[PDB]
Parts: sequence; C-alpha cells; structure tokens
Amino acid sequence: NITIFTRILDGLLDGYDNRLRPGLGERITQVRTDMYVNSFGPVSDTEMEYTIDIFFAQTWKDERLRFKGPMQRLPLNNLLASKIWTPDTFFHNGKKSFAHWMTTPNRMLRIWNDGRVLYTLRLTISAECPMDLEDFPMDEQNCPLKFGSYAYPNSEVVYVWTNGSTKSVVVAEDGSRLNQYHLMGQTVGTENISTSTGEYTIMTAHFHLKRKIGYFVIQTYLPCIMTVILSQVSFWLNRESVAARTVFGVTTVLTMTTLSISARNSLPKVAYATAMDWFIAVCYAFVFSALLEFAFVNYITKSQPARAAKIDKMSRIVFPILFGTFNLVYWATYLN
Amino acid sequence: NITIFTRILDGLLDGYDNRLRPGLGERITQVRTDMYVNSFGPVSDTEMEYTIDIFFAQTWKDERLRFKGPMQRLPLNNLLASKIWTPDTFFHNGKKSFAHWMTTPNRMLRIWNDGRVLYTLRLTISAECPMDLEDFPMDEQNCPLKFGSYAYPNSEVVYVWTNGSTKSVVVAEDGSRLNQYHLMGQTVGTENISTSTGEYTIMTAHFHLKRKIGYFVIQTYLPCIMTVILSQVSFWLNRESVAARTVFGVTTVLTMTTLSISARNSLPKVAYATAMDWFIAVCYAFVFSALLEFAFVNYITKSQPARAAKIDKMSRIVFPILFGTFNLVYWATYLN
Amino acid sequence: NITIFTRILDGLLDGYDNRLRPGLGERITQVRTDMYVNSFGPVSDTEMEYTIDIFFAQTWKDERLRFKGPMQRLPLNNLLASKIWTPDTFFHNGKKSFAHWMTTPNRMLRIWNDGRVLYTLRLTISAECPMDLEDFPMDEQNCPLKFGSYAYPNSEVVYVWTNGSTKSVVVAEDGSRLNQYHLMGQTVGTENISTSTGEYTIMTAHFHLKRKIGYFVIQTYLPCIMTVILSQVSFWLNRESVAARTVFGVTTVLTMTTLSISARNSLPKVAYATAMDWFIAVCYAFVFSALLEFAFVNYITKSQPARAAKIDKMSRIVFPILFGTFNLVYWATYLN
Amino acid sequence: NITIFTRILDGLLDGYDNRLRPGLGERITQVRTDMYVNSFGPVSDTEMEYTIDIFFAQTWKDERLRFKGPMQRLPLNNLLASKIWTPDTFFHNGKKSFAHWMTTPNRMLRIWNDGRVLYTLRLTISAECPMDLEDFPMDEQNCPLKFGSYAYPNSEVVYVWTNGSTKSVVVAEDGSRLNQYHLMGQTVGTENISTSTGEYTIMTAHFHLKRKIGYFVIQTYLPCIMTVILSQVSFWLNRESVAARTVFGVTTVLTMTTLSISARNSLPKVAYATAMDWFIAVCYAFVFSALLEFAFVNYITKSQPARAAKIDKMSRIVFPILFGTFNLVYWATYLN
Amino acid sequence: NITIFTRILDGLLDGYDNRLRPGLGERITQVRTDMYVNSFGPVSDTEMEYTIDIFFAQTWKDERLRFKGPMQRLPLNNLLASKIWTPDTFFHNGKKSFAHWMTTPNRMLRIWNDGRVLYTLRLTISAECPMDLEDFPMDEQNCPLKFGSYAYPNSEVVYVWTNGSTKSVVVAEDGSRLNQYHLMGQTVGTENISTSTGEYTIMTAHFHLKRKIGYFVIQTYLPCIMTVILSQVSFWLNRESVAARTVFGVTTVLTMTTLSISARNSLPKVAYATAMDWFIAVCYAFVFSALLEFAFVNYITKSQPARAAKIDKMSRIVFPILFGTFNLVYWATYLN
Ligand SMILES: CCc1c(C(=O)OC)ncc2[nH]c3cc(OC)c(OC)cc3c12
Ligand SMILES: CCc1c(C(=O)OC)ncc2[nH]c3cc(OC)c(OC)cc3c12
Ligand SMILES: CCc1c(C(=O)OC)ncc2[nH]c3cc(OC)c(OC)cc3c12
Ligand SMILES: CCc1c(C(=O)OC)ncc2[nH]c3cc(OC)c(OC)cc3c12
Ligand SMILES: CCc1c(C(=O)OC)ncc2[nH]c3cc(OC)c(OC)cc3c12
Ligand SMILES: *[C@@H]1O[C@H](CO)[C@@H](O)[C@H](O)[C@H]1NC(C)=O
Ligand SMILES: *[C@@H]1O[C@H](CO)[C@@H](O)[C@H](O)[C@H]1NC(C)=O
Ligand SMILES: *[C@@H]1O[C@H](CO)[C@@H](O)[C@H](O)[C@H]1NC(C)=O
Ligand SMILES: *[C@@H]1O[C@H](CO)[C@@H](O)[C@H](O)[C@H]1NC(C)=O
Ligand SMILES: *[C@@H]1O[C@H](CO)[C@@H](O)[C@H](O)[C@H]1NC(C)=O
Repeated sequence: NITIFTRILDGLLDGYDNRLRPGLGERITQVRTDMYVNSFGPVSDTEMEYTIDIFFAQTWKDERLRFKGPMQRLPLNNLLASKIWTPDTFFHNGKKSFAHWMTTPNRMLRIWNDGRVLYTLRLTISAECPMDLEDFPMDEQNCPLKFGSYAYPNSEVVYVWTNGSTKSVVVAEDGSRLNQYHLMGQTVGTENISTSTGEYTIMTAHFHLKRKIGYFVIQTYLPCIMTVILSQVSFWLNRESVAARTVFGVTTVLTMTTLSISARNSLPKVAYATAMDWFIAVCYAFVFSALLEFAFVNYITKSQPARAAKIDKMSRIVFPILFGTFNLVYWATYLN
Repeated sequence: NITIFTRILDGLLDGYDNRLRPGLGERITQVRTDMYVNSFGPVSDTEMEYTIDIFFAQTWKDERLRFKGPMQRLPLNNLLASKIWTPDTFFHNGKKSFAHWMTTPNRMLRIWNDGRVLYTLRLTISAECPMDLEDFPMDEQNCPLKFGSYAYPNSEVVYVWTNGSTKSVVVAEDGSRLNQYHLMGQTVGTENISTSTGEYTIMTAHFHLKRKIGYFVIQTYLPCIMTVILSQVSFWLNRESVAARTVFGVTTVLTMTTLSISARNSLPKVAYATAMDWFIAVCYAFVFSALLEFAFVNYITKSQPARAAKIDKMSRIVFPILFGTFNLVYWATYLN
Repeated sequence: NITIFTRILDGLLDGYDNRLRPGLGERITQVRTDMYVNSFGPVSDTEMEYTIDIFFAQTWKDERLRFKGPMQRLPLNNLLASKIWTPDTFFHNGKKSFAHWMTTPNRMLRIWNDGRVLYTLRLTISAECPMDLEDFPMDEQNCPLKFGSYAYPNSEVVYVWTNGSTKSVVVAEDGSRLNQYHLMGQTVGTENISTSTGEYTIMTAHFHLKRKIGYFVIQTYLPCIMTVILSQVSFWLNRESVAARTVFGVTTVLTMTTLSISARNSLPKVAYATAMDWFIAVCYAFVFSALLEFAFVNYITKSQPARAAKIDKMSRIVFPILFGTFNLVYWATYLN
Repeated sequence: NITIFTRILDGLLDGYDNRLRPGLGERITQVRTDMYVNSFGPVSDTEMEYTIDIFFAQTWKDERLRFKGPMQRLPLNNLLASKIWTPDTFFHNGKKSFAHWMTTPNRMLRIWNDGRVLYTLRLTISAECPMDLEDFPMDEQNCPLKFGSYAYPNSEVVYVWTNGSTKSVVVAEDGSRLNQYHLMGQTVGTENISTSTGEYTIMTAHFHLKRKIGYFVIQTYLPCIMTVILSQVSFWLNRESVAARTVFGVTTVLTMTTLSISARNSLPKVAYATAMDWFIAVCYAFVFSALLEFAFVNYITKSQPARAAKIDKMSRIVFPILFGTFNLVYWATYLN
Repeated sequence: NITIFTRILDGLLDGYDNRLRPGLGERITQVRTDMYVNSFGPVSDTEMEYTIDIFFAQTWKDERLRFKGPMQRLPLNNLLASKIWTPDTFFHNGKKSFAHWMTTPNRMLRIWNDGRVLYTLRLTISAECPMDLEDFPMDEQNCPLKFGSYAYPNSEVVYVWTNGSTKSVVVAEDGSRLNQYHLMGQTVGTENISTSTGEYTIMTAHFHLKRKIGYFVIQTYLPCIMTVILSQVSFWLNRESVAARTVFGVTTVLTMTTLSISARNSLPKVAYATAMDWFIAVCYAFVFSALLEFAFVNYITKSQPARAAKIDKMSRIVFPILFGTFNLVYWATYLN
C-alpha cells in the first residue's frame, strides 16, 4: 500500500531534468506567490533595517510531474525539493537573509495529479527600509519588500499575486507586535524594470507603519518641558539675588544642550532637522531668552529701576503664555 | 557477534524510503514529545528574546523498522538519523535556532523490536517572549515555546505530550539560573490552528517567570529616595540663604531628570508608562514642589514674613510624611 | 521539444574539464566585467568599512561550449555553474564577503552558440575604505574596490571593463542612499602589479563620496557656538558679582571640555587634529579667555578701578566681533 | 615502500562499520580523556561566560583496527576521522562551541598495532560559568567544564581521566593570561547522573580563579575615598559661609550617587548586594552625614552658638577617624 | 592540444592517496613557508586581539606528482586542492580564523615537472596579542603569529622560512594602515616544543608596533592640563570670595575624577597602573592641593591675616612652576 507511492516518485524523477524550467520554449512559466508573516520583527531605526519572518510560498504548473494514483496529493519535505526545478527567487532589499534548518529544513513540497506544484519556504529577512524622518516622531513609514527571479527574465518567468491583496499577504495576530510601531495594513504591487540582462518583473509588498508616541514624551519632551518651567521660576526671584538667578539660567541652558545630544543618540545620524529638533530648539530659546532677560534687567537695575521691575513682572506672564501657545500649535500641527 | 548487527541495519535500509512518513494512507502518525531543559539562558529584556538549551526528544512508531535479534534495542548516533524519515518539527517563535556539532552532532537514534523509534536532538533557541511591562518591575512573565510540523497537517502527524506535565518538561537543577528572574514553574498545552495549507497542531510550553527585585532598588529607587530626602534639607535652612537653598532645588530636580533617562536605558523602548515610571514621576514632584515652596516663601518674605515662617516650618513635617505614606501605598499595592 | 535541450547540455559536459581554463596554451583568456550596484550600504566611519551589494558579472569566450540548436541562448541557474570552469575572482580590500543563498543561490549562467559565457553573481562586500580626515567634516572620500584573479597571472587571464565607465558600473536610483554621504560619481581603472607569484592585473572601481553636513552642526557646532555666547554674557554683569560671573566661566569651560570628548566618540581614533577639532579649540579659547578677563579685572578692581571698567566695557564688543569674524574665515575656508 | 600503507588502510576499512561502537555486546567501551589548554580566553562577567581553547583528546581500544606491518604507528589526519567510529562527546555547559577549519580541520588520528586509537580535536568553547558575587571583588570563582557522551549510557561508554590530575589537564604557560583573574589551579572529577534515557557518566573539570584587585581600586574605591575626604573639608569652613559649605555637601552626595550607577554598569545585574556595594553605601553615609551636620549646625547657630562651634570642631576629628577605622575593618575582613 | 593536460592530471591522481604524506618512511618532509600581508587589520585593545589578512603560502616536494609534458608548470585552482595531500597547518594564537569563498575559494595549486608543489591560501586571522601596558601610551607592542602542523611531529614535517626574513614576510604598502599604531618592522623565528604527543616545530612571526600618540593628548592629557590651569585661577581671587573660589576647587576635582573614569573606558581593564594613570593622579593632586590651600588660608585669615596673604601670593608662583616642571620630566622620561 506504501510501495505504490515509491514507484510514482521514481517514475517522475526518471528522465526529469531540474536545470530546465517547465514549459521551456513552449510558453511562459507563471508563478503565484502568497506570503504569511509569522512575526514582524523589530524595526531598527539607526541602521534603517527591519527583521521579518515569513512563510514564503510559490505555486506553478509543471506537466512533467503529472501522475495517476489513488491519492490526489503527495505531501513531501525538503528531501525532494532539490531534485526538481524551482524558481530562483531573491529579495532585492534583503541585506542578509538566512533560512531555518532546525529541527529540519523548513520546506514543503505538494504535487497534484494535474502537475500543479506548491513550494513554501521559511525565511528571515533583514531588509532595509529607508525612512524620511521629516515629521519624526509624528511620521508614517512604508517599508517595502521587493523580490523576483534572478536568472529568468519577464519573458520566461512571471510572478503574480493570488486572489486579492488580503489573501496574498497574511499577518499573524501575535506576529504584529512592535514596541514603537503600529502595523496599520499591507499592500502589494507589480512592475517591470529594464536592465542590461533583460526585463525582470518585480513583486513589491508594502507595510504601513504608524509610529506610536509616548516613549519620546517620557524621554525627550517632558524633560524639556519641565526644564523650561524651571527657568521661568527665576522670574519670581528678587533682582538683587544675582547668584540665585544665575544658577537657573546656566543650569537650564546646559540641561537642554545635553538633552539634544542624548535625544539624537538613538535617532539615526540624518543630515536634516526633524520635528522634535525644532521643539528642542524652541525650548532652548525660552530658557536662553530668560537668562538674557535677567542679564538685561540686572544691567539697568541701577539707572532706571522703575522699568526693570515692570519688565520682570511682565516676564512672569508673557513667558508661560508663549510656551503654552507654542505647544498647542506644535501638537495640533502634527497631530492632525 | 558484531556482524549480526550490521546485517540487521542493512536489511532495514533495504527498500526503505525516507521521503514517506510511516503508516502513510493507512492511519495517522502519532508523535510523543518530551523536553529536557539543560539550561535556561539569559532573558534579554531590550530585544524581547530569551535563550534556552533543551534536549528535544520525539517518539513515534514505524512498522518498517521492525526487526528480530538477540538485542532488544539498537543504540546509534547521527549517522543513521538522515537515512530514515523524521518529523519536520520547527519552532514558530524561534527567531534563530542553531544546533551543536561538536564534538559530534548531538543526535541519538534508538530502535526497538516492535519498531518504536526514539529521536532526540540538542537545540539552542533564541525565541521571542513578548512582555507586558505594566507592573514592571513587579511583573510576572509567561514566555511560551511553540513548535509543530512544517509539512504534515493535523490529519497526518499529531504531537502529544507524554504522561503528565511534570514528565513532559524537565529542568535541570543548575539550569534554571537567571540573574533577574525566578523559574516558578512550567506548563504545556495543545491547540489546532486553521491555515490556507490546512490545519496544523501546535504544541506550546509556557515558563512562569517571577522577576526578582533588588537590582532596581539599588539602581533606581534608592538614588531617587535619597534625592528626595536631600531636597527636604532645604526646608531647614534660613529663608535669607537664597543661594544656598537654590542649589538644593536645582540640583535635585536635574538629578531626578537624569535618573529617569538612565533608568529607561536598559528598559525596552515601550510606548507606555510603567510602575517604576510613576514612582519616579512622584519623586520628581516632591523635589520640584520643594523648589516651588521656596520660591513662594521667598516671594512673600517681605510683605508678610509671619506667614512665610509658618509655611516653612509646616513644610518640614508635611513633606516627609507624604513621601513616607506614598511609599507604603506604592510598595503594598504591588507587593501583594 | 524539451528533450533537445537535455541532450545539448549532456554533450557539452561530455569530455569537458572544469579544472582547465578555456584556450589553455593557445591564447590568453579575456574577461569582461560589468557591475551593477543594488544598494550602497552604510559607510561605517569608526571601523573604516563600507557595505556594498552588487551584481558582479563576468563574460568570457569558451570554444568548448559551442553548440547548435533552435534556441540561440541557454538560460540556466547555479546548478550548472560548478560543472564548468569559472574565474577565481576575489576582492583584495574585502575584509569579509558573503553570498546570498535564499531563496536560491543567486547565480545565472547564459551560453550562446558561439560559446560566449555570461556569469553573474550577487555579493555583499564589507570592504575597507581608509579615509584621511584632515578636512573632516568638510572632506571628500574616494573609496576604491579592488578585485582580480587569485591563481591566473596577467599572462593567462586579463580583466577589462566593458564599453565606457558609465556602462561598466551602474548604480540603482534608490541604491545610493546614505545618511551622511553623497554618491557624486564612480570611476574605474586598471593596473598591473608584480609579485613573487607573477604579475596579476588589478581592476579598481572608485566611488566619489561627498559628506553632507548638518548632523554635526546640530550635534557639535551649535552647542559650542551657543556655549561661547553664554560665556560672553558674564561681560554684562557687575564686577562685584564675583560669584555670579564665576559660574559662567567655570560652567562654560567644562561644557566645552565634555563636548570635545563626546564629539570624538563617534569619530575614529585618529592620531591627528581635524578641522572640527580646531574649531572646538578656538571656541575653548574664547570661553577660557573670558574667564581670564574676569579674573584680571577682579584683580585690579581695587587699585585702579578706572581701567577695570574700561576693559569690561571693551570686552563686550571685542569678543563678539572676533568670534563672528573667525566663523566667516572658518566656514569660507572649507566651504570653497 | 609507500604502497604498503595504502593496502593496510584499505583492509581496515573493508567490512568496518562506523555506526557500531567497538566491543558491542561483548564488553563496555573505555575512553581515556586528556586535555591541553592552548589559551584560557577572557572571562566575561556580564554574560557569565568564558572562552577557552583546548586540544581535547580521547583514547580507546578497537580490535577491528588491528594490523601488522613494519611501522608501529599510523599518523593520519581528518580524512580518515569520519570513516571510523568516534565517541559522541559533547559539552553540557557549552552554550556555543565551534571548531577550527583553517588551514585544515585540526584533527589527528593515530593507530597502533594492538588497535589502540588516539583522536584529538581542537575546540573553542563559550561555556557558562555562574558566579556568586557575594564577596565581589574579593571573590574566588570555580568555573567547571562538563562533558560526556550524548547517545551511549554509562553501561556502554565510560570516560575516565588518564593518570593523575596534573597529567589529565595541562595549561600552556602563556595560555593562562587574564586581565582580571589568576588561574590558581585545576581539578577534575567524575560522577553519574540518572535520566529518563539512562545513566550517563559526567566528566567535570574545575578551574580555580582568583580575581586580581587593582582595577576597581583605581575605578571605584579611590574616587569614593577622595570624595569622602572632599566632604570633610567643609568642616574647616566658617558656619556663616552657608553657600560655600552647601556646594561640598550637594556635589559630594551627587558624585557618590553617579559612582554607584557607573560602578555597576560593568557588574552583572545581580539582585543582591555585593561587598563593594556596602563600601559605597558606607561612603555615601559619611558624605550625607556631613551635610546633615552642617544643616543641624546652621539651624542652631543663632540660638546656642556655643554648642554649634563645639560640634563643628569635634566633627573635624571624629569623621576622619571613623572613615579610616572602617577601611581597616573592611579591607582586613575580606583580605584574610 | 588541451586534452594532453587532462590525461596528465588523471595519471597523477591514479594510485595517489591523499591520506599519506610524501616521502613517508623514507625521509622527513620539508615545507617552505612564505607570507604576504594583504592588510594589517585594526588592533583592538580591549579584547587584546588584532585582525590580519595574509596570503599564506606553502611549498613542498612530492615525487608522486612528477610528470613530463610540453608545459613546465600546471596552474590550477581549489578543485584539485582537496584531491592531494596538504599539510595540516594551524595557528596557535588564532582565536577564530575564517577563509574567503567569494567569488571562488581563494586557493592556488602549481606543480612542476620535478614534483615541487606550491599551495597558497588566503586567511583572515583574529589572533590574540597580549600587551604589557606599563608604559602606555608610550609603549611598544610585539604581536606574534604562531603556526605549525597539527598531526605531523617535528620528526615528519618541518617548517622553515624561505631565504631571508625580508622575503619570508611581505607587507603591502597600503596594507599597513592603523589608526593608532605604526608597523615598524617584522621578524621571524623557529623553535621546538615537547608535548605528550611529540615534538612539534613552531613558526613564529613578530610584528613591531609603535603606538602613535596624539589621540590621547586631545582626549585625556589636554583636558587634564587645562583643568589644572583652571584651578590655579582661584589663587588670583580675593580670600573673602569664599563662594567663588569654592566652585573652582570642587568643580575641578570632580572634573578630574570623571576624566579618569572616562579615560579607562577604552583602555583594557588591566589590574595595574599605567603611565597615563600616574599623570592623571599627579594632576588630581594639584587641583586637590589647591583646594586644600584655599581651605587652610581661609582657616587662618582671621587670626593671622599677614601669613595668609603671603601664602596666597606664593601659591600663584609655586604651583605653575611645579606643574610645568613635572611635565618636562614626565614627557622626557618616556619620550626617550
Ligand atoms: C542588473 C543586475 C543583474 C545582473 C547583473 O549582473 O547585471 C550586471 N544579472 C542578472 C540579473 N537578474 C536580475 C533580476 C532583477 O529583478 C528581479 C534585477 O532587478 C534589480 C536585476 C537583475 C540582474
Ligand atoms: C501558513 C504558513 C504556512 C505555509 C505557507 O507558506 O503559507 C502561505 N506553508 C506551510 C505551513 N505549515 C505550517 C504549519 C504550522 O503549524 C505547525 C503553521 O502555523 C503557524 C503554519 C504553517 C505553514
Ligand atoms: C602575493 C600574494 C599572492 C600569493 C601568495 O601567497 O604570495 C606569497 N599567492 C597567489 C596570489 N595571487 C595573487 C593575485 C593578486 O592580484 C590579483 C595579488 O595582488 C595583491 C596577489 C596574489 C597572490
Ligand atoms: C536528559 C537529556 C537527554 C536526552 C533527552 O532528550 O531527554 C529528554 N536524550 C539523550 C541524552 N543523552 C544524555 C547524556 C547526558 O550526559 C552525558 C545527559 O546529561 C545531562 C543528558 C542526556 C540526554
Ligand atoms: C598538546 C596539544 C596537542 C594535542 C592534544 O590533544 O594533546 C593533549 N594533540 C595533537 C597536537 N599537535 C600539536 C602541535 C603543536 O605544535 C604545532 C602543539 O603546540 C602547541 C600542540 C599539539 C597537539
Ligand atoms: C510587464 O510586462 C508584461 C508583459 O506581458 C505586461 O503584461 C505587464 O502589463 C507589464 N507590467 C507593467 C507594470 O508595465
Ligand atoms: C484538534 O484536532 C483533533 C482532530 O482529531 C481533535 O481530536 C482535537 O480535539 C483538536 N484539538 C482542539 C484543541 O480542538
Ligand atoms: C599590463 O600588462 C599588459 C600586458 O599585455 C599590458 O598590455 C598593459 O598595458 C599593462 N598595463 C599597465 C597599466 O601597465
Ligand atoms: C558510576 O557507575 C559506575 C558503574 O560501573 C561505577 O563503577 C562508579 O563507581 C559510579 N560512579 C559514581 C560516582 O557513583
Ligand atoms: C628542532 O629540532 C631539529 C631536529 O632536526 C633541529 O635540527 C633544530 O635545531 C631544533 N631547533 C631548536 C630551536 O632547537
């Protein structure tokens, strides 16, 4: 009852060459690709890379594997994977991709009577996801995933997604778990590119990422906000207390300076200003401006004390209002 | 006396195909899995990963390997492991799993007369353990371990634990040694999942982790507690000592700010507030509030000195009581 | 219709030795090399290394592979790559080069009737790019890429670029994306080197890198510039305020000291002064000089107060002018 | 003269099965293990791991390899290593072990006429060495090294050290070079463990490590000791100098706080107090106590100045004596 | 014309055993080793390791490979490398050595009529170079490179350098490029070592390294030198300015303390004092001594003001002279 299967496998491999694609010189091989995301790994920001584990699956028609028998399907494993022809799919943006070999090489091969072949592989891709951090941290990132044939041009092998976008890409409920991102959705697309070696079809899958705020608020914004409030306390101290008010201005300014350096340590070394950078710069101006006001007041406190008192009293009201007004514009501008 | 064993091995391999599972088209293959944990490696927090070394073992029945001879068992090694059929078990949450090949590939194969097969493999799994750090550091983590067949659906290969939970999973006495965790216990479970490729049984093992406190107390809590006490010292200084009391308020506030940044450097970049974060925030309020009290007292020390003295004297008693009362509620709330 | 291809492949491999180069003892093998840069990876500064992913391609003539058939080309994959002779090309500056094996080893083999062979391979090279950081960050780097045969001297195998430089090297539009560099252009060259094992031709490709400024301005220059301005504020304070002006001088000097240490943390540990280092040193002099002026003024404020006031008033004007004048010379000198 | 050796090798491999241990079903295989330590790699503290390179050697008797010829020994290399049976030795505590393959796989095989076999392998073991840092840095660590058979129980394969302990383990003169440890000596032992798969003999080698002090003295103790002395300087300042003495107390307390955090950055995140931690805590009390004394003195300097002067004068003598006395007890307690 | 070469190769491999060294039982195999350094990689200080890329070459005589033909040499590649016998050379100090496999395994095999064989291999060695940092950074390091046979004792295989030292080791002009070292020269040597497995010849190559100063001057010495000068500024301030002079003493002392910790972060954790450590300690004494002088002066400024003024005036001259004198002795002592 089991010996029948062995004979069928031997017959298919008899006279079968794995170096030639099915339907060579008679038609164009068609491949259907479906992807299942086991887990969307962490999205490293500094290196512009993200790790993803998927069960990449490919389906194609091969008449050379047609067979007749009591069983309509032939489940198998990696043993027969190398004995037949398979597409030379590769990932363009994958900087370093490795497979899983334990406990057994994670590969499956299913063959039907008509000759249809299903081949699925488990992969871990450390792809590169360039990001435009103009609105960081209020930025949305669209990490793509490009793959295609390495040796067969568009005239020989063509990749097409199966059914709609929802069925083409599937993400596990627990797979989409990122500490500082939200997986809003996924999309797919196809395109052709002309090269010196010929035209090759490109299959691209895009993941919509919505960065979640809250870590930077507790890390960068709140220390800056409290620091600005600390500087304004000097406005409530007497002018003659030159030493006391000096500490607030000097300490606050230096505190903001180190926060900017510390804040960008995790941020990628991008050569442009981000939204957070402007917020820090504005906060730096307030603390720096407060010190200038104290110096100006202390400079004229002897010649015209009357105006000095008025400026100090006014500063107690103007500064808090401007800082509060700026926050509403800043948060509203990006949070909308 | 030794040549008899060689003939038996040759006979079993004669006409045996490793590409077909035992009992194909006649029944459903049943596999019994037992696990022994050599050492529960460190549980990295930042990357949500933990390393575990186990002696994964699988048992199944194969009638094709039945034999008769003086010896009731056939101890072997990895040499014959690849010559026969083995399940394509894999770990779903294993981000990167590698085997041990030195001195020899750590694999054993034992066969009995009835045809029962025992196959054990040594593995090192860098699995992912998502954690909800809402009660951190007073949090309990349940790291799972999911594995199953890659090519054989539930209708062909089924995994079941052997005997009770205690025998299914065994942990070495010295294996469970973590610097900041306690291995309270282990549990196992089984479930079915429906996918496009069919239904596959899932075997999950859960490890109960109870984080041990003491490192964060010496690292985060104690510096914060002493810092708050330092600020309250200013209440015992004369009001006219404006400069002296200014240093305490400014220095203490900045000290708390850097502690919050330093504390979360090791903590994962989670976008929500933890229990420790609230404690730091409350401590920040006390030191910040003390500075406000000094500023308010110094503002009215000229118009109504009588009330200024009363506020300063009262602050010496109210502040220590509130800080002490808060600790009892905080520690009692989580330590219970 | 497909069986014809199988016979052709068998005939070519019949009597073909892959250990002997084509045209041995009759002529000199000629190889044409064309490169396509999929993505120019990050250029690490500390380790003097850069990562590049390219589709390295080689073309050569082999009369032993001549064939006649209906199809003028024979697209193939890695299966036949090892069955024939290929050049032993290697990268001299490549510290650690690894290939991509997923989903399939990225290799293509195309053969024409005349016997011309096209062989392309995907590689990731962690080459070393020594840099002379004399004008850093206003420095231009020319990272080379040297490769050649390992066993065949110039008298047997010769590498030559195909057509012009533009066609020889091609860079993808999205491939050239660096956080702190601009890919101005590419150039190629050839040379011979004499060694104990014979003369070997060297193929070198140079990439022109123009570092983009803006990250260091927000990281190093701006904190230094503001720090210098902070020190000059002390010139507007009264001389008798010894304590108040002391804080500015001491704090500013220490702030510059830590910036220099922090600035070079990312910079490679080079044993020479860079352009940025001189800017920091000059800024350090201004803040340090301001403290000296205060000390000198405070030393003679009792004997000859008249001159002390004049020096303090003059310092308020001289110092800002010199710092501003220095910036124009510094920026103009390098930004030109 | 050389052809004789070839015939002998062919004869031994004729009818020899490498899947069966020598003396199967007739006796118990005995293996003698001798180890040579090429270099005891660094002992990482944070990860509780140490790297060691050894020339692991195993000797056993195999009657199937008996031969007669002019030469009494048959030096060989890795080529014949896989053609015969070898023990499946593995390291229990080895988290990740890799071999050396350059220039050639470092393996030797020597066979004598009687059939004795010598098999040595070079290995690099990243074993785990749990440490109890109760007396750190005055702590002695005993890193073990456990290995044994993976498939052959104690009833089939037994490991025994050769001759005495000195000959069993040999360490190169230059191999034992650690930056913060001393290799006092080595010891060996054997034991049996009962498991579900049977009883397996365990071979354990223990290395005696005596941590060398001097790095922490220049890194942690000395900064703390000088900081405490700095605080005591305030006792020599006038009481009315409230601001001057405030800086010493505040700055010293914060300096100790950062030292404790910095000190434990390299130390493993252990959830218990070490000997160094107590020393830091005691030093923190002295600096903190000095600030309290100043605050208490300044609080009563108006009502009863007479007692205030006495306390300040007494503090100048009591504090240095207590700090010096504590050091003698602390150093003597552990350095003995 | 090409078929002649194929026959010659087949004849040599006919009856040739790669498991037996040439001239076995008739003489002692002699191997000549020549090394070419493609690039001397970075010399990591913390891990006591350095990376080097070399074209290791070995030459030996094999009569079994004698042939007669029109061509006097047989250039080849890695294909035939494994088909013949090669020495089992290995590196003793190599902690982790890996080869280069792209584009092709970098191996060459050349055979002459007399039977001489040339075999060269490209290797990347992460060898260990212990360093005695007693005179750091004015220290000279001699990193060795030990290699030899793994299975053939001195009585069978002997390694000898070819010609003089200059020809034995060759370093590329651009290869010797280190950020903090100078490759003064190279030397070679041979020695015998007796072991339990027999006597094995050892080939050692030593590289003379002269650390280049300038990075530490801008990183450690200059901040310390300026800090000491900053402390001496307090000597020019009035005694009554207790608060002003307190800041200089406290801030400078703490600044030196953090520099010592920061300086040794890159330095290896060696348990002994280096030359730089003494310089920092001396600088610490000057700043600390200045604070003591101020405290002593302020203590007696009321009882005997006359002596207090003299001490302060004298300190302005003595301190700068001693610091300058110390530098001349320190720099001259090591820079000579
Ligand atoms: C142009 C690079 C290249 C080369 C080569 O070496 O060219 C010099 N050889 C074969 C190739 N197959 C490709 C398939 C592709 O799309 C799926 C593709 O898209 C980026 C590029 C190539 C490709
Ligand atoms: C759905 C992913 C998948 C695919 C594939 O490529 O689907 C597009 N192929 C074969 C597969 N065998 C599985 C067994 C499983 O459980 C043990 C399992 O659970 C997560 C998933 C798969 C699986
Ligand atoms: C001199 C190093 C060397 C050796 C060797 O071991 O020499 C002792 N053997 C074979 C070699 N083929 C080379 C080809 C080259 O250029 C493409 C080359 O350029 C740096 C060097 C070598 C080379
Ligand atoms: C109990 C783990 C185990 C298993 C397995 O999978 O058990 C479920 N299989 C085969 C085994 N051979 C061993 C030899 C040993 O000592 C040298 C040993 O000691 C820790 C354990 C095993 C072992
Ligand atoms: C003593 C270690 C050893 C062993 C072994 O396992 O001994 C227990 N076996 C074979 C060996 N061949 C060696 C060649 C050497 O020099 C080139 C050498 O020098 C350090 C050591 C060995 C060596
Ligand atoms: C790519 O080429 C194929 C050729 O059949 C064509 O059908 C398809 O529309 C092309 N795709 C695009 C995006 O142009
Ligand atoms: C999974 O499927 C099998 C089919 O035999 C069934 O016996 C078992 O109860 C199912 N498990 C669950 C959790 O539903
Ligand atoms: C290298 O050698 C070849 C020998 O044919 C010669 O044609 C070529 O001009 C040489 N190249 C250089 C740069 O000298
Ligand atoms: C282990 O078992 C063997 C069985 O022969 C016995 O000889 C030996 O004494 C046992 N060792 C220990 C430590 O019990
Ligand atoms: C090593 O042994 C050989 C044996 O022939 C001898 O010639 C050589 O001088 C010895 N080398 C040393 C350094 O003793």
